This record gives sequence, C-alpha cells and structure tokens, in this order.
Amino acid sequence: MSTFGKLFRVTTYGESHCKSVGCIVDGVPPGMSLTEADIQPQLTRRRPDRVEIQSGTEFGKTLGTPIAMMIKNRETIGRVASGAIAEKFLAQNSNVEIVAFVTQIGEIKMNRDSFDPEFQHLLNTITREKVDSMGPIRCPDASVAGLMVKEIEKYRGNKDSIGGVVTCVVRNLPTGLGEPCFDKLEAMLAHAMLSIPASKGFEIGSGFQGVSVPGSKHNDPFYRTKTNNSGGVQGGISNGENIYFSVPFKSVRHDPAVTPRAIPIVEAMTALVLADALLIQKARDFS
Amino acid sequence: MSTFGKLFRVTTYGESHCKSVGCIVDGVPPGMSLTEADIQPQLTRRRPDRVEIQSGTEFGKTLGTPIAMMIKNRETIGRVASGAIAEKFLAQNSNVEIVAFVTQIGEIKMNRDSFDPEFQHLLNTITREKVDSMGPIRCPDASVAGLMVKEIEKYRGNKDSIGGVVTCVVRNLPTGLGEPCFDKLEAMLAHAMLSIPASKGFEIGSGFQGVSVPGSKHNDPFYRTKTNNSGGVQGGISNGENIYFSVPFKSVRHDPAVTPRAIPIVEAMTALVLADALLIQKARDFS
Amino acid sequence: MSTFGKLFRVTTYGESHCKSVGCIVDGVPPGMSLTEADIQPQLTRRRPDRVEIQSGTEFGKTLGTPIAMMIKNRETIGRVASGAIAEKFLAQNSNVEIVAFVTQIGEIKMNRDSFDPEFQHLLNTITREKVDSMGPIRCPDASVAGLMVKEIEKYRGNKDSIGGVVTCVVRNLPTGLGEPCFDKLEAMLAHAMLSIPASKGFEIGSGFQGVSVPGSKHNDPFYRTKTNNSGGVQGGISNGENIYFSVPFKSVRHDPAVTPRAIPIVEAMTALVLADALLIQKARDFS
Amino acid sequence: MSTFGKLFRVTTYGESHCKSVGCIVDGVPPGMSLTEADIQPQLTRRRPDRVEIQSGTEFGKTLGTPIAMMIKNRETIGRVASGAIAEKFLAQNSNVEIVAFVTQIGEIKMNRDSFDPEFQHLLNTITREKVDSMGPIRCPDASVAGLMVKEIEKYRGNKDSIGGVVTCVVRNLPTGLGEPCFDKLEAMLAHAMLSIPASKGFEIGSGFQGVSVPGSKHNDPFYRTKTNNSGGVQGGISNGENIYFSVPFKSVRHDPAVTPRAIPIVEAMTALVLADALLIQKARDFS
Repeated sequence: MSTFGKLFRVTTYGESHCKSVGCIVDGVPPGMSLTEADIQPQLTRRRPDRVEIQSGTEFGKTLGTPIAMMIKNRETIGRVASGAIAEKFLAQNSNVEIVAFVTQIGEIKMNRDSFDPEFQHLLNTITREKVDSMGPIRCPDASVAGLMVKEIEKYRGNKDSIGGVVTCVVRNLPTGLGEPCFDKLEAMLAHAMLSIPASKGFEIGSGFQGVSVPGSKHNDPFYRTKTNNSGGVQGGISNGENIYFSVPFKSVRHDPAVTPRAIPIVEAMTALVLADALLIQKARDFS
Repeated sequence: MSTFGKLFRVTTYGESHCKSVGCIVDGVPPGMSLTEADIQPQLTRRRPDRVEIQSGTEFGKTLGTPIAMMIKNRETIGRVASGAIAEKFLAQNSNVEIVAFVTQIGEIKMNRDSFDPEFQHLLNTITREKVDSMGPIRCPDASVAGLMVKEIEKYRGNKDSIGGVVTCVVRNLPTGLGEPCFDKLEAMLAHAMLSIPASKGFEIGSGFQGVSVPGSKHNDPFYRTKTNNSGGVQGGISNGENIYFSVPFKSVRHDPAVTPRAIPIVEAMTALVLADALLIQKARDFS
Repeated sequence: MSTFGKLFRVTTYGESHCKSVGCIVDGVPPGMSLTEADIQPQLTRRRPDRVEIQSGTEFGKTLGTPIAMMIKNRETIGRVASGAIAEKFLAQNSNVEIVAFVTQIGEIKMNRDSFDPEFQHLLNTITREKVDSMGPIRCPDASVAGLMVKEIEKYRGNKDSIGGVVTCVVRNLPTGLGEPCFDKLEAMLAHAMLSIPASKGFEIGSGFQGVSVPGSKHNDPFYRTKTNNSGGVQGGISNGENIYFSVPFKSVRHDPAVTPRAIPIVEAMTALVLADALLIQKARDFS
Repeated sequence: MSTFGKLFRVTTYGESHCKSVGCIVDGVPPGMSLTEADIQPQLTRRRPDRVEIQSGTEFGKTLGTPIAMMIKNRETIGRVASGAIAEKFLAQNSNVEIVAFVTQIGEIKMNRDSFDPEFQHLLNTITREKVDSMGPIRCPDASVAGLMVKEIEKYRGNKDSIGGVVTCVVRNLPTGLGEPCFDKLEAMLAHAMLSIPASKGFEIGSGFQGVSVPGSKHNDPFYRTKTNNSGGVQGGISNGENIYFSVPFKSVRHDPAVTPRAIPIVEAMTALVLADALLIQKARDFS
C-alpha cells in the first residue's frame, strides 16, 4: 500500500487532479530542528510547489508525533518531502552522505565499472553540488555528459523519449545496518527503488556487470588495493564501506528528462531506507 | 528479519551447524491436499535432506493453521520448502506457471532481448522439464549452454569461481496483483530476490538493456505485434501478460555452480510473492 | 505508532495547537460512494469542525487510492472520520450494525448481565437513533438514565469529574472474522479500545461478571433458550451471534462528559477493526 | 495470525494431535546466555513436556538469529517458551519483575482496590516464590485462598467448572515504553491478554472498579500519599510506576483450574510485550 517503513514510516497521498498531495511521517525522534526550509531544497531539485507542515513540530523542533506535510494541487512529492526529514535525521546522527547522479541516457554510458579506480574515486568524492554544476543532465563525467544531452535532443527532435540509469552512493554509513534474512539492507533498498515510477530494476555493487569477472578478482586484497565490489553490504548488512547502486528508468506519455528528474526521488528513497535501518539497528545495539 | 509476507507468511530458521532448519508457513487456506511429497521435488532440485511436516495438516489436507516443516541437520531450505506450498496453492487457484533458468555464466550470455521474438517465444513455452533436460547447467539455449559449461570448467580448473544470471518467467497470472504505491508487484519481487544469498540485483521486463531503446519502440503496437517489454506490470500491478525478470549472482568460499543451484530459490521466492499478492488482491476484489 | 490496521489502514495526525488534524485511509475498495456528508454525522455526534477530503475520490466515488481527510485547527477526529468510511463499507457489503451506549456513570449502573433476557433483547434492538433520543446521557434505560445525569450534576457542582462505561453491540456480522492465534477478533477489538484516550479496559461477552457463574450455565442450551454469553466469538473468530463489549473510562483536567462523548470513538474503532477483519477474511475465503 | 510482536517476534505452531509444537523467536540480541534450563521452570509451572532449542544459539549463547524451540507431541507452550526468553532479556537489561496471581475464583474475590494501601503493598512485594508457596491456587491472600479452593471443590463435585481472574504486576519498568497513538502500552498488553484462550477481558490500574470513584481521588496527592491508580501508564507510555492489570477467564469441556494454570501464560505474554516495547523505545532513545 502507501505506507513505507517499519520504525521510520511515511504514508503518502495524492493523485494528479485532487485538492492536495502530501504525507504523514511517523517515528521521527523529538527535539530535532525542522521547518519548511529543510524540505524545499530537494523539492526544488525535482525540476533540474510549496509545502506546509501541518503537525508534529512546535517552535521549530519535532515533538515526536506524526508530521503531516501538504502541498496544494499518483505523485512522488510526499516521498521527496519525507526523505528530506530522513536525510536531516541521518546527517545529524551520523554524517551520512547520499548522492545520486545520471550514468546513462539512451545508448550513452558513463563507465561505472566497480574495478575501475576512477569510478571508485568518483564514488568517494562526488557531491550534490558537483552533480548539479554539470547542468540539468546531472552526469559528472564530461567525456559523456554532452553526448547524453545530444542523445536527449536527438529524441526530443523525433517527438520521442528515452530512458537512463541513476547511480547512487552513500558514504559514512555505520556498520550493522540491515535485517537478514529477508530484510537485508540491499533488499530494503531494492524494494524502495522498484517502487519509483518508471523504475525497471536495481543492482548493488558489482551488479550485472561483475557476473563477467571471476570470484578471485572480486575478493583478492590486490588487483593496488581491492575495490569496493560488494557495494557496502556483507551478509545483508552494511560493512561501513560505501553503498552504491544503480536503477534503470523507462521513458514512457513521453519525457525524456525522466532520468535526471529521478535523482531526488532516488535520494529520498535511499534516506527513508537508511533512517529506518538505523533505528532498527539501534533497537538491538542497546539489547 | 526472518519473516516474509503479509497474508501468506513464512518465518524461517537454521544456521550451518545446528540441530535442524525449517520454517513456519502461516495463512495457507484450509482444505488443500499437502504432504511431504508435494515439497520434496523442488528440494531435490537444489542439487542440479528429507522434510517432515510438524503441524497444520490432518489426513493429508491443510487445517488453516500454521504449517511447521523441519529438516534435521544461514540456510535457504525453509524458503524452498515454503515456496513449494505457495506454488501448489497458485497452481490450483490459477494455473500460474513459474519457470526459472540460467541465462548467463561468466562472460557467456544467452540473448534475452525483450524485443526479440525468439526470446519471447521461449518465455511463452519454456518449462521446468525442458530446463532440466539441458543438464545441470539449466540453460535452454544450446547455442550457449555448452559454452557456459566450458566457462565453468575453465574456472574450476583455476580453483576459481564465477557468477551468472537467472531469468524467471511467470505465466497465466491474474490481473490486478500488486499494491501501489510502495508494494507494487515488481517491488515485492525485488525485495524477494535481493534477499537470496549472493544476489546482486533484479530487473524486470526491458530492464537495463531497454534503456538503450527509445520509448516509441517500447510502446508502439508494431515493431509484427508489440512484445512484452513491461515484464507484465503496469502502474505496479500485473496486467495479465507474462512476468519476467533476471537476477545476477556472485560466486564468492568459491562455487562455481551458484547460478544453476539458485533456480529453485528464485522459483520459491517468486511463488511466495505471488501467493501473498493473490491473497491481498482477493481481499479487495470482494470489497 | 499512529497507523492502525493491516489491509484497512488509517494513519492519523494532529496535536491541540497545530495547523490541522486528519488522517490517511488506505485500502478502501474503488467504486464506493463517498463525500463529506458520509463523514459529518458521526463527527457532529462527538458533542452529545468541518472536514475536507483531499484525495482518493473522483465524482463522488472512491478510486482505491489513499483518502486523506483534514480538519483545520493528540486528537481523535481522524479516528472518527476514518471510522465513518469503515462503517459505510460494512453497511454496504454486509448490513452490519454497530451501536454504542452508556451503561455506567460513577456509581450508577445499568444492568448488563449477559444472562438477563432484557439486556439481550436490548442488544438485539438498540439503535443509534434510540440511543440519542435519551438526551446527551445516551443511556437507553430510563430506570437509570436520570440517576446518571444527577450523578454528573453532583460532580459538576463539586468541580469534580467521574468516569463511566460504554457498551457496544455489533449485529449481522458474518462468520469467520478474526485471525487466531494472536489476532483473534477480541484481541483486535481490545487493542482498538485500549488505545482510546481515558480507556482503562475492555471486556467481551460474559466478561468480568460472568466469572461468578458456573460453566454449565454459560453453555447449557436452556437456563428459555441459551443467551449470547460469548459476546459473538468462539476460538477467536466471529460466530455470527451479536458481538458485545464494554469499556471503562476515567474522568481525568476534569470532564465529566467523557463517557457519552466517547460513543462515536468506540463505534469508529469498532468499524475500523471489523472492516479490516472482513477484508482479511475475504482474502482466504477465496483461497 | 500466529506471529506476535514487531522487533521481538514470536511465531508459534501446534495443534492437539500433531507431531510437535513450538515457535520461532526472532529479534533476540546476540551474546545472551540461553539454554533449555532457562525455559523449563516456567513450562513446569503450567501445571500448578521437554523442549529442545533447534537453532539460534552456540556454546550456550544467542547468535542473533532465529531461535526455534520444539516440544514433541491450538497450544500455548510456544508462548510460554518464548516468554521465558523475553523474561531473561528483561531481567538482564533492566531488573524488571513480572508476577501474576489469582485474585478471583467464582464468587470469591480478593480485595484488589487500587486505593487500598494493602493491595498496593502487595503489588510492591509479591514474588513468584510467594505466589507458589500458597499451593496450586496461587492466591497470596489467606483470608480468601482457602475459600477459593473450596469453591473449586464445590464445582468439581458437581462435574462443573468456574472461571476466575488473574492479576499481574510488573515492577522496575523503565520510563517511556509504549507507542501512541494506537500501540500505547496498555493496548499492546490488551491485545496480548485477549489472545490467551478463555480470556474475556483486560483492565489496567483503577479499571472497571475505579469508574465509581471521582477524578479528584484518582489524582489528588493525598487521600497518606497518592496510590498508583493509572496502573503505570500516562498518555499510553510507562511512567516508571508499577504496571498492574487483571484478566477474567471462562471455565468452558470443563476445567476448573483454568485460572491458576493461566498464570505463566499471562506472565509470558507480558514479557513478550515488554521486551518488544523496550526494543522499540531504545530505537528512538538513540535517535
């Protein structure tokens, strides 16, 4: 249905032609600074439309009760709005960084080979500000960014559309997140990503491409130190390495800016998943 | 944790070195024929080890209470065991057919282009019996099956391992299955598949490869009638077309038969997902 | 947290001093007539304050998507609002009748002995309209109603308050509702009732008072046909007899109209529980 | 269904005439000492029948994986077994004490008035060992215990049965447990207690009897310091005062030792609820 999460929960609402769209976020801890200004930046980024908090805060801080947010005039705004709260909760209680970006438009692919030190260096350093500095295409590889824009213009000229891939990295994630055997972190992430409109998949770490590479190269300490081929999970829980994953989107009514526009949704869904996982993990760290 | 499902539920248990492994299946309807013989075939297929029902049946039929199954001496047997029940429930109350098979070992790829009429014809006709007739490699494409076996033998010679992709088709699925906006059928499937040990991904329909193909070709009525490019879902619910999806597996302790051995787990997880979805859909078909 | 239900779900929001209060109702079937006028009657009854539907309907009918409702300026309105939807869903798909009423204020008790044919006759015939015809006290027993009003006035004179008991009957409930062993119908009802502010308990059927009566009298076919002593449940599922139960409320800031004002909340919570149970039961009636 | 709990979870199985009965307990923290000897005492107490741990431990300690327990030859053993784990988890991580006892058999009532200093003193001091020292009747009030035994013998002579009330106290509970607005601690407890076979109710603190007492006496600081009239909850969360509640049981096949035999089930259900609540509360204490 339209509730997501176990302890950090969002319930959404809203169709195209209705009075409002929004969500209710439940399980946010009391005492955290939160106003509309913490939420608008990511909502503005949905174009490479306002938001008022109805409840759950007082004098700029959260009460620990349900936080309803509404925007006047299905729709993914509630996801992005709720993810902005998750993101702040994670920034404070961890310095987690979540950055998504375009790695494919149509036939044009950024190299994102998990064994490639340059790709790894990009995962280590990329930031939202850098992603946005590229223009609306939001691909931080200048050897292909302009070819992607041209692909988009080829299809726009033909009154056609084409899909792409969004890749996301998460840094500074604590160890132990995820809940085997069925709610392993990668499974919670996949569930999240496949729910996004026009998503057709999910892969983590070495993914589909690493099927071509022998196990020895995935695991050996040198290949020149070993890369992050797991995408930050072992046995279904975070190992403190970077999480990275990719999601393909379909274009089709035509787009064809589906892919760059999907960055904040991917980021939001990631934050919701990681905020839930962090709460669940603190439940049993105590115990 | 180790419970999967909402209305058709399985809770599993078991490590490598413990007294037994098993599961409890909850939400099976009363009155269905079920004995150990309905469960053994798929468990035997885990090699290209017994099982006794502890509860939930009487005189060969289900009571509607929890069905505990145990096998003396984490482990995925409980998944396969519970999936055999799901599969029978779906066969009776639908004629659903679920068939998984190998489409990649290492560098060797079966063509599985969603726009290719031959691939579509294979999705329409493939059966378990045909999959198993190929040998342990379980790839029903003789142009590549023997090259896959040779890839496996190359890596076995090197005391190495290598991964692969399992592709799964579901036929005769009723319309309306899946629960938007967050428990869309493809999201329930992805969650299921990413929980399988050594899984690194999930894609449905046109997937990652269809990112290279314009929207016009995905959607036009002719390309020669339109193929199943969605993989059987629209707006997150089944449309009565074939469901098909693929999952990549890592090899690494080395294998390298991880991929063909994963077929029954993929089938089992698929059946659990579809049995749950079918129950949830009947809840509101009534209403 | 602030979500209630499994398949018929409500998530609520709202504190005393916030911009609005409301809820999101998820799992309502498509095609049912619903506008604000179906919701106002029960909300008006919270005094022995408006409501606008934000989403989930079109041209007076439900879409099957989340129905957000909001009232400008914790709070129990969202419960009552969502329960009005549940109630309509149950009236249509069953002719279920839910009627709550006051049976105790302070020291003044209406006789509600399960073995008493008059009490049983009242359970069989009582209606909301009859309950409200009594005045704000909402106790349909004139031998005690006026003594209850006088009790209230005694305590109001003393700038004090006092509690009471609300009793609720449900008629025409289909058989098979409830989900043993842990979500038995009486357990779902108890969970619901103990969540209401100022509730201190829950009892069904013969309850606390029937502890004094031997088993033979509970079960014998004559005592003059056997009464409904179970309160409509056997083995945790509805048996098609009347459901009846009682809830005590505390008075304390003072009231002392807590008890009569709680009638619509009790009715609403009952409807939410029974609408969920009915959906879950149809899930496996099919199967 | 037959799963109970959110983070501390038990799934049970077993009918009268099946191969075994048992449960799977999920969410127990790793590193805790646990063997069969921690579980047998409470199971023996089910008579005023063995148990083997199948999984989840190694070298006498918990692994953090699912703990399956089985007893060869519905049934409530799995509840009691799982509750023994919950109880140990709570004893270690809190010094919580849970003590249940008989307060009514048939017409014979122990005084349990919340305003009565003697009742309060008993809640403060009662222990299991003291409860069991009374004989199988398990009522620690000698002014009525022998009258209760005689009531039981009156009905046993008549080949009849009669019910009773079990009262339970919890001491040293940390503050903040429970999850408003719908999973308030008293609602989680009520849900738990109404699921026990033959349970017909639940009341906490002043309960049904305190409906007769004005609000001033419930709340005033002196009445001689104020008693615990809330039963240890305010706004649906624990306030660090003693929790106490009572549950009525029906006798009917006849018993009539249903009531004293129900003590360990009540204790077990209490422990499961409080272990879950404690985990959920630690989730957001962190945050």
